[PDB]
Amino acid sequence: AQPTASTVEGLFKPSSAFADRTDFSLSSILQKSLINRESFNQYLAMRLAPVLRTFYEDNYDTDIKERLNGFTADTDNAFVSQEQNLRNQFRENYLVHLQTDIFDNTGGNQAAWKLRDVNNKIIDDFISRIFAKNFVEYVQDGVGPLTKPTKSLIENTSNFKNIKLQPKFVNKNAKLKINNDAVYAAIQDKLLDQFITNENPNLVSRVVFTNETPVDGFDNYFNTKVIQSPTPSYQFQVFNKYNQQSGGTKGANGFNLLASNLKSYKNDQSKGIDIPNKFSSDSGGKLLLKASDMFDTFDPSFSAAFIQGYLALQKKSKGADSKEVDSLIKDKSIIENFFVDNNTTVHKTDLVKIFGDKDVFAGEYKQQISKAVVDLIEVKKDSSSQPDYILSRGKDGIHLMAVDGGSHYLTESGRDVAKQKKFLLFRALQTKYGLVDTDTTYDFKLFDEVKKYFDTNRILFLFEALLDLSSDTNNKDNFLSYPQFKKFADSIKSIEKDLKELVQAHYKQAVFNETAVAENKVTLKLAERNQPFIDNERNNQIEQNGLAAKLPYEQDAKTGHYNDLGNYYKDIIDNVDKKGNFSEEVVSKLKDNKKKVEEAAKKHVEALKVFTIPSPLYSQVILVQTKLSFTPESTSLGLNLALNNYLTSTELQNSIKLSYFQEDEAFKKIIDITNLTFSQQSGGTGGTNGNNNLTADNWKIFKETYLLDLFESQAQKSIFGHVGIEGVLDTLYSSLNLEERLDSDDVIDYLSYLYTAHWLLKDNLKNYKQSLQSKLSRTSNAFLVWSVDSEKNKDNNSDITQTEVKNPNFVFGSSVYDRYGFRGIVTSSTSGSLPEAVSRRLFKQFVNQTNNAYKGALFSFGSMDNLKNIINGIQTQTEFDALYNHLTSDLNIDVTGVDKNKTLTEQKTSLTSFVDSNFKQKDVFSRFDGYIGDNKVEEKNYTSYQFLSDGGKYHATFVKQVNLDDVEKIGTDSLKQEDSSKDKRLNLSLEEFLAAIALEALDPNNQTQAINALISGNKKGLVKVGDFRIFSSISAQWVRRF
Repeated sequence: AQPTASTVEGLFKPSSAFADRTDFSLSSILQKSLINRESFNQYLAMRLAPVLRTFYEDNYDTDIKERLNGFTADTDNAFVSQEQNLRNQFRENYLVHLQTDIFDNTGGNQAAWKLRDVNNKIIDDFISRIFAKNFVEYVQDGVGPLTKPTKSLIENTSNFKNIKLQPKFVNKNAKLKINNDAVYAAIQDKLLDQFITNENPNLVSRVVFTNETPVDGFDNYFNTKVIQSPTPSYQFQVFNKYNQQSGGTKGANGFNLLASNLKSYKNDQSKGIDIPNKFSSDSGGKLLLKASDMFDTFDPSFSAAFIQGYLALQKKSKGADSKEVDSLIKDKSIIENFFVDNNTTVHKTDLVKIFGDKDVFAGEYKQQISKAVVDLIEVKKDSSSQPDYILSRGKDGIHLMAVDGGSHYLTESGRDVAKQKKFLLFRALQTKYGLVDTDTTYDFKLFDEVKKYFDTNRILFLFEALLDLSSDTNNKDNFLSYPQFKKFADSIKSIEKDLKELVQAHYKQAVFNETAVAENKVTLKLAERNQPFIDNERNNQIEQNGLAAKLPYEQDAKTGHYNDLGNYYKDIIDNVDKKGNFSEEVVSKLKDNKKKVEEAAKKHVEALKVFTIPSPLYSQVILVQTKLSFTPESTSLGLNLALNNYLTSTELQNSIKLSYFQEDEAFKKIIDITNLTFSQQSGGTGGTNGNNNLTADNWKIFKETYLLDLFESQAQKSIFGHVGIEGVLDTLYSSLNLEERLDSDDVIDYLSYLYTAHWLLKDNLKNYKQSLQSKLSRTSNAFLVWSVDSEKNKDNNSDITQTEVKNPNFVFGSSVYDRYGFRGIVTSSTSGSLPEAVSRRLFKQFVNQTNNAYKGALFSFGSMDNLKNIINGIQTQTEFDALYNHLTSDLNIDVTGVDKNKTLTEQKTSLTSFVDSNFKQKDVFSRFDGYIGDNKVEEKNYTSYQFLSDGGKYHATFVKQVNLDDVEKIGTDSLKQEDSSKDKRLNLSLEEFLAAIALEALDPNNQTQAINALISGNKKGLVKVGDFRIFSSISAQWVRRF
């Protein structure tokens, strides 16, 4: 089957270089690919599974020996099937697509496919068999591990040292068929420790008393006249009071059976805390609150309360009240514990002051709630002791939680990961032999949890575990010293000097990435939980809150981060740092490790001596190769796979777009693209001369406008802190880690906006003039509007349009507890951002029926003869219809003698005659620069301005008039700092003009035009690409084939 010539001519032609820039060379593209997490893991698979091939090779078991032969046979059969189906599908040109859509993604060779699928099969099998057995044991000396250790033997802190995750019949000095378990128990105890290290997986024994529908009746608690038809939930939380007659063990009865003897559920020998299942409404028991999905799989009020207990052990918990076990309110309902004293810290929801002079509660709630209200309190055995039990109410009722072993492996110095691993191994041993108490059930499988967390990094984590295994030369009891695994442990030894410098950094940064991702969920989900209690206050439904209480956790005004809740993850990044506020520490140690990955990847690619192999027949990729590696073929294919992932990735596309910015010398004079810092600092480097004459602060306002446009699109706007907005904006900017991520969408969009802002600023605003001309019109007034919403209407003459509206629409939380308004040049056709009230007052009700009220109405024409030159310019009937309606229904100018029945000539003739005979010079053509509301006044006379009124709300609006008589007048002298040149920029100041230009730059049409200018205005032309994976990845608007 000779392939047809059409596809052969039409297929991509591989070249010597991937692209034609100084950052797209082999030594740079391979380094960047090895820094890409997904690409790096695709490489590590091919550099890690050759290590695990040796274990299958020297293994005693006949089955494991035959696994390699079976994998090769299955690979041959799969190749036969692939060839058969490709032939039956493509016929004439099947070989071309066999090399194109299969081999290129695989390594570019027939044997490349077999070295991919076999090398993945063996690593998958080795991954499965690590966790195929349970090895948590209490090891006795001279008889081996006891088949069933006794309860009193293992439930001791001093006896934790004997729970070491060791196999049963493994002898170092013997060739045992099942000696391979000595491998897994060594790797598992490594992987498990990673699980103990990164996830910080504390166990919590918790009891939840679900929300109770009150048989007493909600009217007793929450009156219907204010709260109609309550439903059992957090906001209306009620439990039937404790009665001794009914023989119940849940609700207040369960809380009485529980809190009376609360001190007796901590097994002080084991330091663990075990609370009975029957005392909880659900199945009850213990849950694993690891760092990753504890704010995902469970309620935020639950996970955050567990964190509060976590730091309560470590004397780091803040904001919560403390009361002893004996002080618990068990006779009354449970909620009475939370009505804490108000007289004079602890963050208490004083609902008496919150609801003001409105009756929201009734009966016992009204009498109690005076007395503040909280959500979480700390209950402890003794006044001198530290809080071991935490009581908090969430979505599904009130939970009493206690971390078990917290006094053991969590102290003021931080988390003790060795003790934590020992304690969780003790719990896993408890579950292994059914040695738990009869009144509790262990829904706790540590091996399943470590397997599920480790399976995310199925390649990096296993490789790092092996490296740390071979990094411990002082421990002679590992499987490395077993003569059965002498060469296998040598294979792990042949990968330290080569890759470990890179893999340690990659692991230490990926774990930090996951830790930052998980700790972002803290401030994300706490805000999500607090969202309805802000919605209620927004909708004037504050009374719906009822029993809603603010959590004790403090937030950062300057950062928008929960510091104490971040300590739970700081106790992770302080552990992965030693391997080999949390916000500041992680932001420092992510860049200090990203530079380490840069260095390690560059050294690894250097030491590999990478050269480009010529591509095979019908190939469309630029493959690479190496020879300075322990297994040259697998390392070459690993680099091939890492490249196949990076070239198709959006990181390389954003790198190409980054290079297009690199080329533009005009833009690079004002920015430092790699540094993402505005250039020229502050001085005379190019200052002052034409061609975008402005400072570097003059670009900070463009950046701030971009940040505000991004902030307005945020799903939640309180995850970034609060007061004003100049701080929240830089916090949002930091949150993007743009300088740490130069090959992201978040940076190409930022730079696209920045060159949109410059492409309106260059050539003496040659494109800003065009945008304004195509936006403005002569028959419609245009304004620069500073419109603020005043919920209250009016020397006590402070301007309210220049006073910052902190927390507008309650966007930075709630106020009661814990020159602005600019819209740019807004016209009638584009008045979406303006409120309908002010937009109608400007572009449809300029001169209301209630003098200077006509000033600026026909300023859209600017001069006397201008509207005369436009009225006779009408050719058709509808053209005059629009003008007449605008002059009457919009510009409210009285018309005399006009007739609809007139012909085309007389139609315009009557209007021209009446315009001339009515305006034979009321400052109608003057420029209106002042306040518009219920009345109209100038800027100077703010003492006589009536705010616009609409639907009970008020608006304060400043408008500066803009016509085409100043759109054309912006030119070379438009960016000068001088005040006398303000007429050269729409009679604006420089800052106002640049803010308007930035708002114009946010236009998608402006950005598209400026980006096409960037690509077309390239000194070297469009970037060429020699690899198809770089051509298909990014659109032809940026890259061209050779």
